[PDB]
Amino acid sequence: MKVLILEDVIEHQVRLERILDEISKESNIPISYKTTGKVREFEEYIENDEVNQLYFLEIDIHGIEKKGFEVAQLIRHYNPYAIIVFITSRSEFATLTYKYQVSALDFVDKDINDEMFKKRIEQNIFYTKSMLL
Amino acid sequence: MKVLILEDVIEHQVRLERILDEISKESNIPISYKTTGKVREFEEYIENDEVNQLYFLEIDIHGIEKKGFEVAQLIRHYNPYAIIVFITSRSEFATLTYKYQVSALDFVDKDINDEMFKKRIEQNIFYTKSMLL
Repeated sequence: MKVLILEDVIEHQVRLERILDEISKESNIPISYKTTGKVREFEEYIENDEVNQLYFLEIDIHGIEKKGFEVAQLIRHYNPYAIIVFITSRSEFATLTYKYQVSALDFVDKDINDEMFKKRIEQNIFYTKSMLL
Repeated sequence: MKVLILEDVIEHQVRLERILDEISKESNIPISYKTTGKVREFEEYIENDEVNQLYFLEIDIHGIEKKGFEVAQLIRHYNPYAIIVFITSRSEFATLTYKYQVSALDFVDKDINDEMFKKRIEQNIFYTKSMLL
């Protein structure tokens, strides 16, 4: 399965990509991820290719909070079958996902511990595989 | 466009159904709907026909709260494409929807005035509209 990540902060990118690898070995699931903090580069991966199934978006991006929400709408448009998952530290945005009419599978707080963080990343990947028939 | 409503309180049934008629005449959209307050009766429609694109679910039902979530999971299972929006008076459940791995489009609070409540339902109607191309 292919995964796209919107993250402009490296340390969270590596925390996630590291975990995506662990699940790929433990659970034995072929996972290939792409991460960028460049909104334009990320969008090229949406419009120009409808192949990805899972998306990890950070909301607050380059001084523009809710930019992830906007980019999420773009995913839902160019790929209505896309599984959108939010990874952010702005916990107060949890109830704001519905306004942008995205249908997020999950909303993960970055602040939670690594064990449970890896757990909820696992759950979103498992959900993805099952939904891949 | 066919809409499935799950609501155990009669007053809220009419309130929603009025709006569905008003949206239907005002913005000129043919909308046909079925309503019930019984889970098994509601499953009949689901576990039978999935022409239903839109599902308006209450969550607190007959003393059993979080029941709407259970029905929604069934809806999500039988129909991945299914649009699921919650209409509950329980605000605290707005963040819980993710746990049940439903991809709820919206989460509508009942306690708001009828003016904006209609605007809320509109949004979900016009979304399903655009999704039906």
